[PDB]
Amino acid sequence: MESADLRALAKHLYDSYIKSFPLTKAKARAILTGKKSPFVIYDMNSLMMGEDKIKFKHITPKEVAIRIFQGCQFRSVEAVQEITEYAKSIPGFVNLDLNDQVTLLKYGVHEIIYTMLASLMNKDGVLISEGQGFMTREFLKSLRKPFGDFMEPKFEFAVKFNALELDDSDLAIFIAVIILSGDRPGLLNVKPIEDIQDNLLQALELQLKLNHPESSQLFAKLLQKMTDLRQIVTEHVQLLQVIKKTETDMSLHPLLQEIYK
Amino acid sequence: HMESADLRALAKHLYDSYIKSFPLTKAKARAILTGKTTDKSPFVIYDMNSLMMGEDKIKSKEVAIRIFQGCQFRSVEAVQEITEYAKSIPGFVNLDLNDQVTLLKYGVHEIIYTMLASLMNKDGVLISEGQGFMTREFLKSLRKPFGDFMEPKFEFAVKFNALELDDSDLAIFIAVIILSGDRPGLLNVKPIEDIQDNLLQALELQLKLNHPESSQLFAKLLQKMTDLRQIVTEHVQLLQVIKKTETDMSLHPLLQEIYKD
Ligand SMILES: O=C(O)c1ccc(-c2nn(C(=O)c3c(Cl)cccc3C(F)(F)F)c3c(Cl)cccc23)c(OCc2ccccc2)c1
Repeated sequence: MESADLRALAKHLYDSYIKSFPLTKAKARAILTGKKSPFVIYDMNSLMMGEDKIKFKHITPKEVAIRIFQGCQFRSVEAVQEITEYAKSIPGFVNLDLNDQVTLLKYGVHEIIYTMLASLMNKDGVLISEGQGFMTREFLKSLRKPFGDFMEPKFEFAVKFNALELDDSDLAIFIAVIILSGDRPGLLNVKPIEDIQDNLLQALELQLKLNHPESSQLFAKLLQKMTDLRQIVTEHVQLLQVIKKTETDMSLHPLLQEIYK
Repeated sequence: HMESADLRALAKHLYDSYIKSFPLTKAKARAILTGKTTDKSPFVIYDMNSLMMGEDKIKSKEVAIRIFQGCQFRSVEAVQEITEYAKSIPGFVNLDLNDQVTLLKYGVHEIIYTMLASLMNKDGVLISEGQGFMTREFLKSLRKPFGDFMEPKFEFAVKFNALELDDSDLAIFIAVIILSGDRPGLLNVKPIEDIQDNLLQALELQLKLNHPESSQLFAKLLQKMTDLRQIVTEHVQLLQVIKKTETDMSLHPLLQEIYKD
């Protein structure tokens, strides 16, 4: 493609990413740096006041560590719908075979959730409830049994990912590249998927050169992070399996379990 | 950032050392696999008896063990060749000694799988410096856990080989793998990443010049570094099962130290 068309595609994706995701990285950073303060959850008593005052919707029908864990599952289900609507704006995506559309979303949403979660994280905690709350890393890491070790890998990835200093216009193309992965299992027609991904990679490459001209081989370094994502997603799955087979206090209402499947 | 002419100089340096360090290149393997040559034809091992005849021609334990022990023997040789190659990568021997060890520990296996693909097609793999060829089917029919040992290698190779890299491409790709700054336990990540930036620039220009019609081959090749990380993980878990089941079987010290942690 011609440079001018790559810029058009980049601009198209940025506008749609703004409409699909309510809390952007730009806004989240304004909150985290200190540049209406968020309510801070740093221990058991401040958690209690937070749901009493802000009323986090990932709450009400239990042990605290379980309630927090399920809260992360609730938000993840919300995010899937936001990612799904974004994918529809990627040129060519809705023209793919319907089963392949479903397959790309199924295997891609986990990598995108971790990616975008880094936008809401710093080394000390994570924004919640569209940025109205902030949950400290320490409070999370101090949850009992396997739950303490659940959130820490996310922070460790986020600290390293954020060192790249990407902005929302970079991330919108990066997220698109992840969705159009031609190596997802069960794809019926790989060729148009890889054809779209080639366009997106060209647009990401030019975007990074123009937006970060002093950041040598940022393109390559960002592609290398797709290894960190694939690796952390697999660990996540293994962590769930261990919770499912050991924690008898996890059962929800059957309808809820279905929503959260 | 480097000038184009210096990047070409580095590509030629690395290709030259790759030829000096690895006796069986992809170019040689392909000439043997393609055929049409009476002087380079391999003896083919496809079952028990042809294996028995093979030892008389190419030149008391169970078959699956003898084959398995054969692969670890060749792996130790490959580690040796890979170590000699790394010493030629500009800047590598100037790094902190512990980091030199660390880069090799985590990198040798990803490189072994990469170069093993050169010796592979969908039906089998060259052995004994290309004098032999062992079919995929024969490997997959080996008993116990050994049958499933090589098939993941074959599955990766078929996709990696579709990229159609030649030895001059692979020489830079292998160098990029070795100089990974995200290896666990590295003491000085920054000097490793400066070297890799140079290597990534050299790979980018090499791929553009040697494959001008292969759009985004650079990006596609980097995404393959993801398939490598996952295949190493499977391998390590397969070994562990064998260590705890075949208590009379032993690894080479070099291999033992690599897999520790
Ligand atoms: O607003 C967002 O964009 C947002 C996106 C992701 C999470 C979040 N997901 N998450 C997972 O575990 C996870 C992941 Cl990464 C990928 C796939 C699936 C899951 C699943 F289902 F297991 F939940 C997290 C962990 Cl472990 C620690 C911190 C955050 C997360 C998020 O949390 C906000 C939050 C809400 C309530 C209480 C505390 C924090 C917000």
